[PDB]
Amino acid sequence: TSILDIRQGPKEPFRDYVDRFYKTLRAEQASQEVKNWMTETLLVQNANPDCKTILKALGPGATLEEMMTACQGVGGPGHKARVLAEAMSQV
Amino acid sequence: TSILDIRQGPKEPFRDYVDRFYKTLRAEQASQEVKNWMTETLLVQNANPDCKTILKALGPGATLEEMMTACQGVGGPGHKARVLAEAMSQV
Amino acid sequence: TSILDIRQGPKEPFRDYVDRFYKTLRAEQASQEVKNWMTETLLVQNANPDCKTILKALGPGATLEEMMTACQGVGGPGHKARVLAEAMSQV
Amino acid sequence: TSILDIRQGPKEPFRDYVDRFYKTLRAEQASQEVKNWMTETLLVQNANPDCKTILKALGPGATLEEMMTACQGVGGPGHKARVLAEAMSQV
Amino acid sequence: TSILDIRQGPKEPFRDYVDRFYKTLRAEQASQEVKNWMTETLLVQNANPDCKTILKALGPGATLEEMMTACQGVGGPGHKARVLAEAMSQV
Amino acid sequence: TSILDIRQGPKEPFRDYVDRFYKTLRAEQASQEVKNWMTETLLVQNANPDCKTILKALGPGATLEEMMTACQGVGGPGHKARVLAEAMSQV
Repeated sequence: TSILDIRQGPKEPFRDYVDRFYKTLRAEQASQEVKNWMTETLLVQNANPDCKTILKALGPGATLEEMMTACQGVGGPGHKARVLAEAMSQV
Repeated sequence: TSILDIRQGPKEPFRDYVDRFYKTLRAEQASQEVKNWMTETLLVQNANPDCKTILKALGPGATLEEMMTACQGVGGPGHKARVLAEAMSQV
Repeated sequence: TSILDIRQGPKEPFRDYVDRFYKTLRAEQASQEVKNWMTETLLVQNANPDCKTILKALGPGATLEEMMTACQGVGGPGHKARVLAEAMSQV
Repeated sequence: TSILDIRQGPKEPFRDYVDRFYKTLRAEQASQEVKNWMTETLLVQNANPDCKTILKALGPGATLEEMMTACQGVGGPGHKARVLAEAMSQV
Repeated sequence: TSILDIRQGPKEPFRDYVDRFYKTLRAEQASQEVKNWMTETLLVQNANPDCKTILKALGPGATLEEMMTACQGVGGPGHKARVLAEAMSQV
Repeated sequence: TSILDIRQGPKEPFRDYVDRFYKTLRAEQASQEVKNWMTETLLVQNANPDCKTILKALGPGATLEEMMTACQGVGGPGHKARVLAEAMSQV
């Protein structure tokens, strides 16, 4: 197992994904600074398209609390509904 | 494990979430008053968007019975349907 | 575990819910009469919105056979479809 | 466990349900003739609304092969789609 | 257990179904030729309506590779979508 | 078990499929060059229709990172929505 191989599943909730990411990051043999930079880069890069969209909408400077609270809607009825309606409107 | 990390999954039923929340709260090392305040704040803050919407509509002064009885519709056929129709109407 | 904490899940089939309800009710320390009254009140009170709608439509005087046979449609394709269409008609 | 309590789940496939029905029926203490009559009556009576609709369309005189082969469409994409479209047409 | 009772589930993927079919066929006491004929007849006869539709569209002379590669779309988003749209067009 | 029998499930995420593909590929008795060629041909050939569509759109010269990052949208709300809308537009 490597930190680079941690990718969020398409139907995986964000909290689970970040949990696996941090579990694995606590194991990789690397300096703390490298672990922080890893956090900032990988954590956002390896999310699925929906969560990556929301986080891209948040911009920079957001904490984990803000991100996770922003993403726990994905897959919920309201999210699926809004996304579907927006998709039908686009096409 | 910490009480602050208990967040309701997007597809998780409310009863399960409150079950984990109270199971964990009985373990966190803190005074009884701090545990009650934790209940009031976290329990509502850490729910997913749908349940948070319904509970915000209930307002304050509601008991666990009133909240849970208010939220067990989420994910049910009627709930998903109503949410979908309202979403199509919005866009 | 207490009989008052037995609540039907949003996606839980009715037969399962009544199975848990009676399994738990056979354990609660209470007189037989109190257990019957418990049955009549809780069993209907703690169901989810869809089943509560159907049972409310049945009215009083219905047996468990009539109720369960009335509710095993919930979640089935026909049920979800009919409910969805009615929801679209409402909005 | 009793044969009268075997009911098909709303999302349960037919083959599984008949499997439970025959497994439990093989245990009930009763004469063989009573077990056959049980088969004919309960097996059709305790199915969910969709399968009961299809089997009601088949009528009497059908064997298990004809029924099961008639019902394995339930829940499949084609079934859910057709049912949904017919429901939209009704309303 | 008998080869005649192997039926594809409504939501079962084709690869799994053929896996059970061949696993069981390796157990049934019968000559190799009878097992081949069993393959040709049962394997296609006992599939669910969607897979039976696609395979019927393929016609005869197709190998297992062609069939399985033809059916792995069933249940996928694209399949369910196409089937749903065709269903709405039909009604 | 043989590498030729590794096929992506209809609802299986791509990362899982490639994980099984490489897990099995590390076991098949063959020279390394044959294993690379196996990778290039089978890995893309045995995917389901959606992933095969996206990867076919990518063309040649793409690495595993580009493919996997391209496919983790499959099954996500946005993907299913876009596919559904495009399907309704086609018909």
